[PDB]
Amino acid sequence: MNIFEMLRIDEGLRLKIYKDTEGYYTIGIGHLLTKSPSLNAAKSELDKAIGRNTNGVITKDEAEKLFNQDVDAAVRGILRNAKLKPVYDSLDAVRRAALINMVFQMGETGVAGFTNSLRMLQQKRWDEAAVNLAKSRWYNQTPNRAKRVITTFRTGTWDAYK
Ligand SMILES: [Cl-]
Ligand SMILES: [Cl-]
Ligand SMILES: [Kr]
Repeated sequence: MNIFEMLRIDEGLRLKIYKDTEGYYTIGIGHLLTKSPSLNAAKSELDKAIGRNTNGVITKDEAEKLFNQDVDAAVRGILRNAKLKPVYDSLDAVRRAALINMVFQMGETGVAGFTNSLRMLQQKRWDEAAVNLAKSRWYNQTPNRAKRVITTFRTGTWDAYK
């Protein structure tokens, strides 16, 4: 298991524009296209991201490409954020993947806001962090996925994913 396979399980793969859990237009492996209610706008952002007239549909390879770029960007976002980097550098490999997953889902900003959890993770107070992390909109809106990431931080193993 690794970050890619982990996110591929949590996000799935769809080759046609779809709406995510929040109703936003997305494609591929969780690649958000736009928060706008306009499908044309979505189609527009898609063609711009792929570089061709896709008509709302992409291939597997193109989806994989976007995903790679999105994972890369997520890590880079973490390393560039002053609230995040320190946590990330303090963690072991498995838990780092958990933090990247959260960022990929909710953005750097969103994650940087879990101040209290962040501190518990940094202190290696696993059970405590897990409990504070569950007290969130994130957990109540996508509880199965959230439980998987939370168990990951709690245990430091990939058991939630096997
Ligand atoms: Cl893009
Ligand atoms: Cl879920
Ligand atoms: Kr967090």
